[PDB]
Amino acid sequence: EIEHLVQSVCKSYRETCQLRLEDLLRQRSNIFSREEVTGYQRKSMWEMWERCAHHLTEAIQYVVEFAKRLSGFMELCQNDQIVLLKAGAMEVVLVRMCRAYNADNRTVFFEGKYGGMELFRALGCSELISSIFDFSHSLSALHFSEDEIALYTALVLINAHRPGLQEKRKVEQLQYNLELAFHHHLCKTHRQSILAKLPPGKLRSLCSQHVERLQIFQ
Ligand SMILES: CNC(=O)[C@@H]1CCCN1C(=O)c1ccc(Cl)c(COc2cccc3c(C(F)(F)F)cc(C)nc23)c1Cl
Repeated sequence: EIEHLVQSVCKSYRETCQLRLEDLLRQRSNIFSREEVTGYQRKSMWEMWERCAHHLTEAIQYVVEFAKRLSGFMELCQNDQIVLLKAGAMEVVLVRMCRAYNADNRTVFFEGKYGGMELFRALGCSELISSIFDFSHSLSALHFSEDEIALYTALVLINAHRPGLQEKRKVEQLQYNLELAFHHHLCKTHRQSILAKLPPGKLRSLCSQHVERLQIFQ
């Protein structure tokens, strides 16, 4: 039953999102002072990367837990479970941060409060931080429901075209099932128009430039 899988994806998503959606929205009034922004900008590139690296690592463990709890995934061979997570975990982290993004004031939720891209200046990757805000702004524009983002992030993960898959049929099958679920659920709710406004490799290319940098922080 497609309906079991849908309820499973939504359950796991509800249980594995690091921050509650009510808490992010209640916190949108809480914005970093220019003093606080100065404090972050003053930090060494080493310090800012270590502290962001730490946050990213923690987030990936929530995507790992999201994958493990969503049944059909645990039935794939361990090799394929590893290939899909390493290929998609960060892309899933990126999609998720659009919930912690306020398009009203181009702010993202970060270590307790909200701030703009100028907070991350010490990373010395303004291009990349701009890519991340732009992508979050585009995604916020869809006004996803929790169910829509749960099902979308499941398809970000269950992708039969990832290189290095052993049982490429068993992944196609799960992906095809998630597609039927997602397409049916959008069509039944007249939400099918958002499929045009979804990014293409654009999740892949976004982080390519800077990602293997994280290995020397851990
Ligand atoms: C408690 N946890 C949190 O609040 C969450 C976890 C995910 C977002 N987050 C942050 O604290 C956080 C919030 C906003 C931003 Cl802009 C950032 C910094 O983001 C990144 C900086 C460097 C590299 C990043 C890269 C790449 F791929 F480049 F590593 C990729 C992604 C997607 N984000 C990068 C971070 Cl680390």
